[PDB]
Amino acid sequence: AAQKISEAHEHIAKAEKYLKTSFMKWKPDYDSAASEYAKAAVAFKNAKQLEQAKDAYLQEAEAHANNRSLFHAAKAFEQAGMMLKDLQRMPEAVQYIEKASVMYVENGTPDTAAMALDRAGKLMEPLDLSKAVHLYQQAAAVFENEERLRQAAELIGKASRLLVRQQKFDEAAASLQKEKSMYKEMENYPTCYKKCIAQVLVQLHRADYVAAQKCVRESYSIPGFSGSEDCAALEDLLQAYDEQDEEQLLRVCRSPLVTYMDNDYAKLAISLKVP
Repeated sequence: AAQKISEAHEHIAKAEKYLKTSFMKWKPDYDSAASEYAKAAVAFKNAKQLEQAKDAYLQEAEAHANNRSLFHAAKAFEQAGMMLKDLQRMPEAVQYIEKASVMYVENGTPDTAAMALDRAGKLMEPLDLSKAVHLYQQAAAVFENEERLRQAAELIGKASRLLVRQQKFDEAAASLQKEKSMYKEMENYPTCYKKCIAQVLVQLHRADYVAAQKCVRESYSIPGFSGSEDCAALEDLLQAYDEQDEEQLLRVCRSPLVTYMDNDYAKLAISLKVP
């Protein structure tokens, strides 16, 4: 109860004393200040004073960074963010989760940087899709740098899907081309075909039938594409759009190949009409 708020202040006081400096001790005691800020934070949190818990975690982060302790600074920034989420102020957490990720790569633990960015992306989805797409791209860049290519592609996938949901189809197209190259490099051909489905859905949605047909043409040189169901289905779709056959276009857009796509593409297929 009130016991805990009392303790939190005692801890901030001790923190401040540790940072105080003297001719006999001429460098603040950053390590001990950090411990105390951590303890203030935990106390405020238990007392349900979330905003105060968050400010204490920021002090702890500062203290750790000042003590060259990058992993622990990062951990503390993440805790401040999670206080902000818990307060229904997730937008305000972003800056701190980003600061943490910089500290995580600086430290030689880039996986952790990419997961903090992924995690934040997902929590930003209900709030601002653009920023969510941005975090996911940031996560992908990190994964790419430490050469984790499955991981980076997966994240670009998330951004592709959300750009479709946002109806930024130009961007969605660029994102899907990038995905497709990555899976092509990794030689994951079955997944390339699916990207081609999505690429065509997007282009038909822009009513850019030429671009749509170009994706299919380009994909013929991806091994195993010409003889796949995926390609058969896209050829039927294009044919139907070209001949303006509504029955066929609706049928294809509602076949399992297409409706089992990720939700954002399946929907985009649902809404497609003959020109």
